[PDB]
This record gives sequence, C-alpha cells and structure tokens, in this order.
Amino acid sequence: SGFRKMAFPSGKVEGCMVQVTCGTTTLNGLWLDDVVYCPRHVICTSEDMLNPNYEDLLIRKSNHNFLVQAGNVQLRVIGHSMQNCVLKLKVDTANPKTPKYKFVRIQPGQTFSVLACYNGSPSGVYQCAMRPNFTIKGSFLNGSCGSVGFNIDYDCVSFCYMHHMELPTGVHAGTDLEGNFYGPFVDRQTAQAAGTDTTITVNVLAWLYAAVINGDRWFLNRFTTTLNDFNLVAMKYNYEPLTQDHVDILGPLSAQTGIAVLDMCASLKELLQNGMNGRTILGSALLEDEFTPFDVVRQCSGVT
Amino acid sequence: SGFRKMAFPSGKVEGCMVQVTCGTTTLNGLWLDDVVYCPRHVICTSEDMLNPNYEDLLIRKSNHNFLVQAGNVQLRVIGHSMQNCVLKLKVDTANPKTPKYKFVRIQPGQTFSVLACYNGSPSGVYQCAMRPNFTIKGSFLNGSCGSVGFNIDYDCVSFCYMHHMELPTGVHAGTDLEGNFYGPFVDRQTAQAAGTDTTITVNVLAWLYAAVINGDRWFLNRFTTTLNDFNLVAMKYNYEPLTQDHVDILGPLSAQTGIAVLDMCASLKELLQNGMNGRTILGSALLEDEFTPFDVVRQCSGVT
Ligand SMILES: *[C@H](O)[C@H](C[C@@H]1CCNC1=O)NC(=O)[C@H](CC(C)C)NC(=O)OCc1ccccc1
Ligand SMILES: *[C@H](O)[C@H](C[C@@H]1CCNC1=O)NC(=O)[C@H](CC(C)C)NC(=O)OCc1ccccc1
Ligand SMILES: [Cl-]
Ligand SMILES: [Cl-]
Ligand SMILES: [Cl-]
Ligand SMILES: [K+]
Ligand SMILES: [K+]
Ligand code: NA
Ligand code: NA
Repeated sequence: SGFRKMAFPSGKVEGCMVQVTCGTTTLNGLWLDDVVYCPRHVICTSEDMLNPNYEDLLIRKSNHNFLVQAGNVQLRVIGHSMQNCVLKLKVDTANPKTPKYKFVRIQPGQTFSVLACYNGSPSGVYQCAMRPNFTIKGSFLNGSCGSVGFNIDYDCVSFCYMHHMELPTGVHAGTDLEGNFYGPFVDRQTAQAAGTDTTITVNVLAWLYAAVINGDRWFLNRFTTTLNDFNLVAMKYNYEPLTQDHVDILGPLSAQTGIAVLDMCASLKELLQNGMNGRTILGSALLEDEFTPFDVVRQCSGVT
Repeated sequence: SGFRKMAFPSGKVEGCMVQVTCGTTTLNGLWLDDVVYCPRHVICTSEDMLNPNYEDLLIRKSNHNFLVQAGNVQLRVIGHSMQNCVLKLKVDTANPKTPKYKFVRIQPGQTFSVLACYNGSPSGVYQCAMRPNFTIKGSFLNGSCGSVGFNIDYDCVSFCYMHHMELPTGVHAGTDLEGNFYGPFVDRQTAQAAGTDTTITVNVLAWLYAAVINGDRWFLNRFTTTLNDFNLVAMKYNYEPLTQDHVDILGPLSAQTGIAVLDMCASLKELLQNGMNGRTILGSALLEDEFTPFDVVRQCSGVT
C-alpha cells in the first residue's frame, strides 16, 4: 500500500535527448528517426526574444547554423523547417535508440511525466497535470526549453509536451510536438495571463478514493448529494463541473471502495466548506488534483 | 523557477532489472555483472513467511530452482549464496547493460530514487527519504520486493536500498545491497515497530530556503534565535536537533538568500507554534522534510 506521485521510467526518452545550439542560444532537442524537434526561439538572441519576427529571423539561418550534439558526436543538419512554434531539423542519421512513439495533444486534467534536461542531458523526472487553464506547475531553469512531457503505454512513448516558457505567476507553458501551444500563449518575452486556474474535480475525487483504498477514511461523512447540487458547490470554489462521464470514469474506484460517487461528492463538499481541521489525507493538508482516475488505478494495481 | 519532488532519470537502472522466481514466489532482481541480487524471502512459501528459518529453507534449494528471466531470455544460474537478507545468484552471462555502480549504505535524512518494479519490469519512479527511524514512505504492492533505491553522480549509479516489506503503519522497510536492514527490522511476517518518526530539521530548513529562492517569503519573521534555544523548541515537536554541521551544510543556501540560518530557525519556530494559518509554502500546507540541502541546490542550479 502507499500512494505516491510517480513518473514513468524515463529510459526510452533519455535516448532521444540532444543539444541544439544556434549562435549563443543552447537548448534541448528531441531526436526521433532523422528529425530533431526543438523550440523555435533557439534562433533568437536575448534582444530578439522581446518581440521576435520568427519568419524574418529564420530566413537568416542555414542548415550549418544549427549545431546538434548527441553526447560527444555532431549530427549533420541536412534541412530545416518551422512548424508553428517548433523547429524541425532534418539530420543525416536516424536515432538508433528511437523508441516506438507517437505525438498526442493531451486534454486538460490529464497527467504526464517531464524529463527535465539541460544541455541535452537529463536532470530529473517529475509528474505534471495539464491544468484546466493550460499551464503546468513545473520546475524549469534557463536552458530547460525543449525538455518534453510524455506517457508510456506498454512500449509506445506518447509525447505530448515540449517546454517553452515561464509565466509571471511562476507556472509553465509549452506546446505539443506539432508546435501548437497549449493555451492562449505566444513565444514572446512579454507578460501573459493564463486566467483563473480551476481545480480538476474528477482528479480530487480519484485521490479521495485512493485515500480510502489506502486506509484513510476520516473524511467520509453521512451525506449524499446530486450532480446539480454538487456543481453549485463546485463552481463556488472554482472547481470544474462534474459530469456523468466523470462518474463513469470513477466507476471502478467506486466499486473497489463501495462508495457511491455522489456519496464521495458530499464528502468533498464538507471538506470544501469546513476544511481539513488540521488533519491530513495521504500525507497532504490540501486537496490534491494532479492524479487522474487512471493514475490511481495504475498505481493501486501494479501496472508495468 | 518552480520546485518539484523529482527523481533521477531511471534508464541506467531499468537495464538492470530482472525477474526471479523460486517455486510459486516471484519478485524482482538486480542484475549487475554476473550476479543477480534479490530478497532472500523469494525462497519462502506463504506459510514459511510467518516464521522462516532461512538457512534450513535455502538448503533445500539448488541453482536450477531459481528461474531468472531478463525480458524474454532465461539466465542460467551457476551458483548461489545468502548474504544477510539478500540472495546472490551467480549467472553465466554478465549484464551487457551494467552501468558504472557502487553499493552505499545511506544515512537517515538522505534521499534517493525508487524504481518500482513488478515481474522484472519497471512501473514508475519516485523520490524517498530514509526517515530517522529507518523507514520510507513508499508505494509498494505484492511483487514489488527487489525494487531498488539509488542515486546518480555523473555516470555512476549508487545503489542504496532494496525493498523487502511493509510495516503495520503502512511505511516500508528494506536493506542495503549487502542485505543488511535499515532499522531494527527482520524479514519475517510478524508485527514490527519502527518507533517515533522524527522530522528531518535540516531538510525542512533547506525546503524553506527553496521557498524563498522561488519567491515565497510570507513566513519570514523579525526574530532570530540560538541553536540551544531552537533545539529546545525542536525536541518538543519531535524534530531532530540542529548542529553546526547542519548550519554549514545550509551555508550556500543561506548565502543565496541572505537569510542567516538562525534567522530561518526563528521563522520555523513560529511556524511550529502557530501553524500556517491556511497559507501554503511551495504549494504545500505542511512543512516538507524530504528535500536535502543538496536536493535543493541541485534542483535550483540545473545539475545534470
Ligand atoms: C527556455 O529554456 C526558457 C525556459 C524558462 C527559463 C526560465 N524558466 C523557464 O521556464 N524560455 C524562455 O526563457 C522564454 C523565451 C521566450 C522567447 C518565450 N522566456 C521566458 O520564459 O521568459 C520568462 C522568464 C522567467 C524567468 C527567467 C527568464 C525568463
Ligand atoms: C515483497 O514484494 C513484499 C512487499 C510488500 C507487498 C505488500 N506491500 C509491500 O511492501 N514483502 C512482503 O510481503 C513481506 C514478506 C516477509 C517474508 C518479510 N511481508 C510483508 O510485507 O507483510 C506485510 C504485508 C502488508 C500488506 C500486504 C502483504 C504483506
Ligand atoms: Cl504560431
Ligand atoms: Cl510529490
Ligand atoms: Cl540477517
Ligand atoms: K458521504
Ligand atoms: K526570522
Ligand atoms: Na497540435
Ligand atoms: Na551494509
């Protein structure tokens, strides 16, 4: 038993990280088959980043202006093109460690593992949720751009995120692997708002079920509620509305615990109104919303 | 910026996990050079585990009674021996993916990454601290034994933990890679006490410095204190005593922030006495003690 925020094993993705340098700017690239993917602001100087015209900047760059380094070795860049906010560098060598992979655009509320890298080398791995406002709460320093987010299913890596920038609130923003930002953001160093960050209600309920599965049961109260009545509570607290789709997704955890989803909703309502009175749930004094129902099921069933 | 619990990249350790089966019992083994390391209770039936005589049980086992599987392939077991609570199986093939490695016995308060595995296959990675009472708060199900804890320095994996059991409190216990338990525990399915779990004071202070580095400063008060006066506070709350060795270890974070260590101690004292009044520090409503000063420095400096 026990319940922990846990990332996927990172080995398949470590084999795909390279270093990309253009002029003075160095960042990380993702090397799959004979293409290296990286954020297009690798072509910017510090001044450019304030207000970049990426088309005009890129037109001054040739293949040989991109230095791509895999460990000790230089890759030869044989072509380049910009797709939305990502740059694709064609190289003369297919990555021999390319795993089976696909590119996915993930939904708000879903989670993924970040392999944080600097200079093409992995530094650590942690789990993030795509928030409903399309930001993530990561840990990123200068040089971390091009670090990627991913999920594993069996032996297929599903890449879903590439890191580009930090917002004034300290949260993080990036694109899918087609270079399209999650959220309303642009890759320019100007102040940008993500708007109200709402709580992923279905995830909090999955985490409460995780707490019950692991013996934490003090917060279970004697009430039930309805969906419409709960959502009137939910929206007062900037929680996302709960739907029958969410109820069904929670079905298996509801069955494991014998706790109806609407019974758990009433338990959540009283936590929202009364707080936790200094108690803890799974070692936290906040309600946690970055575990999906699948995250709870896979952790509590030993999926490999 | 941002601060997250993050594990080391797991790729070097994934290449060392195998499956070990003896009779009906299956668990994980660590394959380095021509030796596989695993918990000795792989030789027990369910009944044996209640009160095992490991010497007598092992004497009924021959090399061919240990099935060791690396992916699809069987390894041939050419010898075996018990070292404390671990079994060493000599195999006829050196692991071609053996990384540079060593075995270390870690100190209470230090952290490490767990690569949780089932059936020889990695399932996820998370960070743990060796608590002062020599338990860890992990996430482990049946079949997870032989999962290992490790740290990376450059390209050397330092293995420090192998998983063996769960205590009645839900915390976890295991050995170093020489098979010696951390703590007073024995590998028998009988109720065992770990005793009072005290808080890793130097780690809480490192985490408060991490909070300041990342812009969280509301808890800084106008007081200072002394070591002896703080430790009178510390011991009332089951915190570990703070020493000049800890002060010096915190030196670099103290310098980064301009906050004297004893000033931060006085800030901690008021948090201990008054609580957090519903505020949060680095997104937590508890004081976090599973980040070492080195963990904070390495995260806040981009070490790879
Ligand atoms: C890519 O490595 C970088 C990641 C920033 C590093 C600071 N924390 C991060 O997540 N991205 C940028 O520097 C980005 C470049 C623009 C052309 C989009 N600019 C940026 O994020 O400005 C915010 C910022 C905050 C704190 C320090 C530096 C920049
Ligand atoms: C090795 O896979 C296993 C790990 C236990 C799995 C339950 N959670 C764990 O961490 N170890 C044992 O089953 C251990 C074997 C003895 C010979 C030491 N026994 C054990 O941990 O008993 C506690 C327990 C708690 C909950 C379920 C099963 C066992
Ligand atoms: Cl665009
Ligand atoms: Cl965490
Ligand atoms: Cl022993
Ligand atoms: K209820
Ligand atoms: K102070
Ligand atoms: Na897209
Ligand atoms: Na030892």
